[PDB]
Amino acid sequence: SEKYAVVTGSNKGIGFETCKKLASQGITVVLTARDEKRGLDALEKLKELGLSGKVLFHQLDVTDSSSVASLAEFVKKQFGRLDILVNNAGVNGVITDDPADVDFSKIYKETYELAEECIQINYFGTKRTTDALLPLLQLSASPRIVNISSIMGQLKNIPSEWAKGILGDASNLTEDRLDEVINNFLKDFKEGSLAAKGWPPSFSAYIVSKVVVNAYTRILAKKYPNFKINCVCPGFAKTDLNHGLGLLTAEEAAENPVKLALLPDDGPSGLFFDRSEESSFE
Ligand SMILES: NC(=O)c1ccc[n+]([C@@H]2O[C@H](COP(=O)([O-])OP(=O)(O)OC[C@H]3O[C@@H](n4cnc5c(N)ncnc54)[C@H](OP(=O)(O)O)[C@@H]3O)[C@@H](O)[C@H]2O)c1
Repeated sequence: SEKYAVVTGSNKGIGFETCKKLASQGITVVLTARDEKRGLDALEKLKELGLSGKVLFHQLDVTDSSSVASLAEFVKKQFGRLDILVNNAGVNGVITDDPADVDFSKIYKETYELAEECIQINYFGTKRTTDALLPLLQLSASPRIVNISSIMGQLKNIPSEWAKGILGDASNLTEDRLDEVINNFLKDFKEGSLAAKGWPPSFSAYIVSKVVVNAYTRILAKKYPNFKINCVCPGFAKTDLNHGLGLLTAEEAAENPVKLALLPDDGPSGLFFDRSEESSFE
């Protein structure tokens, strides 16, 4: 009867709002955060809303194997299974550094270290968390995995014909092939050859991370036909990711992953959604 969810990176932003919506529907939700204080503060806010679903907190840093293992063991002990995983934790890989004359071209700085970390959080963190929780999801009557992506994850944002050839060939997609794409991107980043090798010149790591997350979503969906495993652009949302800029509120944006978490049992899998609408991987 009761259903269980984990949302990664849910002390704030879209993740927080996703926890709220799931708990409002009666789902037992584990809010997670890499920082304990931020996570406990967020839990307190959710407790104040008197939602039907129980809310719990557990620490989680998706880049830390010990942290991931501890979360998995907690879920195993508390629930014995998991029904929903939302892979929401993510970063943009940049740091901030006449009105018509105002030039913003240098305000966002990108470094190799930030690129590497962005890929580690957005992609390897999603993979690590999913791997750890998969045995528990396998015990659900209707498991769901929702990977939060971006419209910038469409293949058309990567000029490289080499990269698109691998990333777009669904029938031959493997985790090892995704590693080859990542490795080459990072090598090219470090060498200073992004333009020459057909990588996006700006928000480079973020875009690559999201294209790869979309491809990873397809791999998973094929391996686990009883699961609903979908990826979703939640929309351009006013969160700290964009330093407060956006068109949607975080609450409005969270509607989109929540719908994918709460699909009917005969619902789709292996698809990309732009907000509420099915969209192309291309
Ligand atoms: N807002 C948008 O316009 C937009 C558009 C498309 C997609 N998205 C995606 O939506 C997701 C949520 O982003 P948001 O807009 O809500 O941004 P946000 O407000 O910056 O929230 C990011 C969340 O991820 C957490 N996080 C970062 N690194 C982590 C790690 N290593 N382990 C665990 N958690 C970590 C953050 O924790 P801390 O508080 O500790 O940093 C925070 O809770 C991301 O995947 C993002 O790519 C957002």
